[PDB]
This record gives sequence, C-alpha cells and structure tokens, in this order.
Amino acid sequence: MKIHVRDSTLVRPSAATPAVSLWNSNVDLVVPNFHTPSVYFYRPSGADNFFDTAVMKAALGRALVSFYPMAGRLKRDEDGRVEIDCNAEGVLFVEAESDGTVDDYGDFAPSLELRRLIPAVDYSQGISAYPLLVLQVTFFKCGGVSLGVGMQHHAADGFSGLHFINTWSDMARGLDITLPPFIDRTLLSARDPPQPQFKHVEYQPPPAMKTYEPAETVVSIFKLTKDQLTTLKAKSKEDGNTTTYSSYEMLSGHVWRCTCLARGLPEEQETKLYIATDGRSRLQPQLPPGYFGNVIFTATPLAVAGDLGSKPVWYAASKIHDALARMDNDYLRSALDFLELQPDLKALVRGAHTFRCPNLGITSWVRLPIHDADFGWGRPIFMGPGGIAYEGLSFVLPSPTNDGSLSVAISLQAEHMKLFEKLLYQI
Repeated sequence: MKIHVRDSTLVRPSAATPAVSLWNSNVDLVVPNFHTPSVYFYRPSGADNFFDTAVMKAALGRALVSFYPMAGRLKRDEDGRVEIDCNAEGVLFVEAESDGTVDDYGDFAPSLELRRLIPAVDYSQGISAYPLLVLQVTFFKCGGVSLGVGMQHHAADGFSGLHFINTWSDMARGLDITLPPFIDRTLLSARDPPQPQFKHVEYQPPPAMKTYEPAETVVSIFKLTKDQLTTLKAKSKEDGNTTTYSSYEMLSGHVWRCTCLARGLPEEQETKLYIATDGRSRLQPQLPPGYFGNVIFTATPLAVAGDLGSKPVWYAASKIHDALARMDNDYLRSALDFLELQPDLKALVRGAHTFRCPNLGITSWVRLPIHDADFGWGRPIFMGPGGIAYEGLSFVLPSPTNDGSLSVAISLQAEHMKLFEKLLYQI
C-alpha cells in the first residue's frame, strides 16, 4: 500500500485557554514515552461531504478548548519531573490518501500495518519536540476513511482519550459538550509521608521461562458470539461450583487458560496475568466526573499453568476476581505511595519483556463507548488498537453492532496461534 500526505497542520484551540503547567501524578508518569495508537474505520455513507476535513478540524479546535492540555507540550519542572506545558501550540492533523482499500485490512486484526494510518513521531529530538496528540484522516481509494489517533500517554489514559474523541465527534455533529473534563491531577498525589501497605505484586518481576528462542509474533482476531459467551459464563457451574463470576471474569480466565495451553507451557510453569483496571470506579472520595489524566492501576493474578489447564475456567476466573477485588481505595492509595518511593518510575513501565511467554496482558474495552465516534457520517465499523506491539498482549473488543458478540485480538508466536484459536472455541 502507498500512502501519500496531502496536508498536515497544527490545530490549536478555537478560543483562549489557560496558560499553565499541568502536574503529572505518579500514575501519569508510569506510562510509555510513546503515543498510544488507535484506529477507526468508516464506510462511505453516501453523503457528499464524507469526512470533510474542514468540519473535522473546526470541531477539533472547539474540543481542544475544553481539553486544552491535549494541545500542550511535555516539559520538565526544575526537579526534572515531566509535566504538561499547556501552551496551546496545537495538535497535529494529517490528511492522507491511500492507494488501497478498507477491504485490504480484512478482519482488522491489529497488526503493525495499522501504524501507517497514524502519524509518525520522532522521539529523538527530546520530549518537547512533538505534539501530545497526532491525528490522521486517511482517504482510501474505495471511498472509505480511517481515523488514526496517537495520544501521548502522559496526557491521558484510554478513558480520557475516548472522552476526548467522543466529544470531538459530538461537536462535529453540532452538539455541545456533554461531560466537561475536570483537569487537576493533584487529586492523585501520594500521601506525605508515603505509607505503602504492600510490596506491590504488580510491580514485581514476573515468572520466566528458563530458556528463550526467538519468536516472531503474529496478531489475530477472533469473534465470539453472544451464544458462545453465554455458554462460557454458564461453565461457572462446573464441578458443582456455585459461585458466579462475571462474563468479563470468565472470558479473561478462558483467554488466560487458552494462552497457557496454546503455548505448551510445562505443567509447573508459573504465569502472571496483567489486567488494567480503572481507579475512577474505586477511589474515594469519588473523583470528579470527566477527570482528565491517568487512573489505570494493574491487577496481577498468578497461577500455575498446570492448574489453569486441569481445572475449570472458573478457577482462572476466581483468581481474576480476587485480584480485582483487593484493589479498593486503600490498595490504590498504597500503590500511589509505593510509586512515590521508587527511585525511577520509567523503570516500572512494562515492555515486551513483561508479556513474553509465560505471562499475558488482557485489556478489555467491552464496557466502553468505542464506537460512539460518529462525526456525522455514521459510527465506525471497526475501532481497535493501532497495532499490538508485542507477543502476549490481548484486547477484548465489543461488537460495533448490537448482536452481543465480541472479538479477542491477540499477539502470539505463530506456532502458538493456531492451537490458541482451536482452544478459544472449545466452549
């Protein structure tokens, strides 16, 4: 596929905004130095102004008035802590055309081909050189469009990112803002003095394999029907168990169990699962609605591969449930204090090393309004991560339709992926 840039421009807020330095909490700092990628695809609606970029950019400028740190730059304070200079220098907006088609992406498995639909960022010129948000509208030969989004993680987590994109699309459709963002991350300050309660399992080194060989990773995506999910949830009754687990818990346990078997892990091999969890739900007092920043904490259940394999899915689901249950306000506040006492927070950012065999990360977007980004020409037919970076990461994506199906997108070694698919459908 050939992609050709027609125009690129910095879009600034359409009205005055505060000229301030925005503090980053410890949760805003334990994030990649990258732009988190996501992509939206849209089919032609028949309209004559399909994804008119003037409509797009005007609505973007309005949205940036309320989300003004999105238009800022990173800088460091005197002590070297990264903060957001809310200088309204603007967001990058790229209009692109492609000699390919939306059909060329098939089932939209989030391979690294999607990265071409998001603007590239040069990280070699220091942290202030690039915008915090980079956007690309690509016009395909077939008439379809992709919106590619690259969001610098210090500014916001997925929840705030979605808040922004859906606000933007509302404004493109002529609406006013539904949920004003709340901008003040000092609500997530550590206690003084920091008083950690635990040696937080989520920042400890994961189990290892004892040998490594090299592995290319493939990315696939698999749909599970409503019927299949219902059947899966009902397996909680297996072996006379009477505790019920949620569909989320049962599916994540199922994926975990399937990954272990697909990878042929030895029976005694330990495995750690990393589950992102939104603290907005648990922190006390309630964070204001529309809180703008990062509030993602990690639940990390542990198991033995042989036990996951030889026991019902609800065994894995129970581990997941317990690991999530313990993350109440006290535990989240503990984690903030734990971070405060770390000497180097970027050392805690998880990479490919974290999610290699035997471990796994599962991110669920099933609860989230990811398809509400209707800019006036319809909801997307697909929304996903813009390329799963490495082996051992998975995303659970709700259907764009109301058929109650979902998709598991996952990155595995190629020899593992085929067994994985077979096991996933043994419901």
